[PDB]
Amino acid sequence: VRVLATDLAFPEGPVVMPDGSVVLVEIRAQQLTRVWPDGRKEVVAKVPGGPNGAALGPDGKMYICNNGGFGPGAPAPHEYIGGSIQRVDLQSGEVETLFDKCGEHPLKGPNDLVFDKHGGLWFTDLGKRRARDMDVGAAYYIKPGMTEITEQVFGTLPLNGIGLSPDEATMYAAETPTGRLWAFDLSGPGEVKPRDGEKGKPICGLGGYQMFDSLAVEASGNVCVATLVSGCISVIAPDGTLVEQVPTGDRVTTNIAFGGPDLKTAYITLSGKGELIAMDWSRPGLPLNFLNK
Ligand SMILES: [Ca+2]
Ligand code: NA
Repeated sequence: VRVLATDLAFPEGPVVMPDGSVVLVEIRAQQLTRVWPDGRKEVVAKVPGGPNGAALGPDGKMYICNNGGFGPGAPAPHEYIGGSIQRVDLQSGEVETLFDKCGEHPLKGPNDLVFDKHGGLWFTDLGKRRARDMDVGAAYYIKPGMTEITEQVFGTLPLNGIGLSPDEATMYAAETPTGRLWAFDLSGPGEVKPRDGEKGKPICGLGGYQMFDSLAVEASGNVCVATLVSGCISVIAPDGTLVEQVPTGDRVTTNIAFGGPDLKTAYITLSGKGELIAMDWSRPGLPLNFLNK
């Protein structure tokens, strides 16, 4: 295990660039940061609110889930500025807001996102916590071209990690408080399959007191989910079998991304310790669209 950076203000949304650098978000610092291979930290852009997850899109620009702000805890009314999907230019540092609502519903707490091979964009909504109530979770899909958002999953508990199977016929969403990974068969890109209260299958539910954060998929189809409280990566097979749990040393392990040679290096955000770490992985990661393939 290598420590690539420290003193990160709740790092998240690691994107491992081909040049070896990592572009990630710092939710508390409200910025998009680039960790060079030597370790130098450079601020790509300030992203007010709560930049929560990142993914490289077809235009070489960085797409961002902005949760609107944390307090992490429930934000006060005046530090929450509304959720959104944003785009940051890695050359100019310019920030564009693409979407601040689905239909007429303001986006609440966009969390993480993944592109399909057609440029469609899945993202999760964790929702916001308030004083005496909380939003429900959801999963949305932005149609190819970044044209319009559709609400594909709604009414679960807060959703966090999201990914696609290698063949992209299954979408996975992690439900944070329950430690459950949900699999959604797709009839086609961006459309949950007809037939499945619940709209999917809970293929794995961890026992005890464990919660899920973000995730990354392996070329094997295994889904690697950052696991809160127990502080590990839970590797879950497509059938729901818990294959292993890889300790990381931080109760608040939040995300994982694959890079390096053969995509066999796991870049992991230890958000309790404020660190970005690199960890040799036993198997290769699934190439992400527009980033790795
Ligand atoms: Ca997350
Ligand atoms: Na990830």
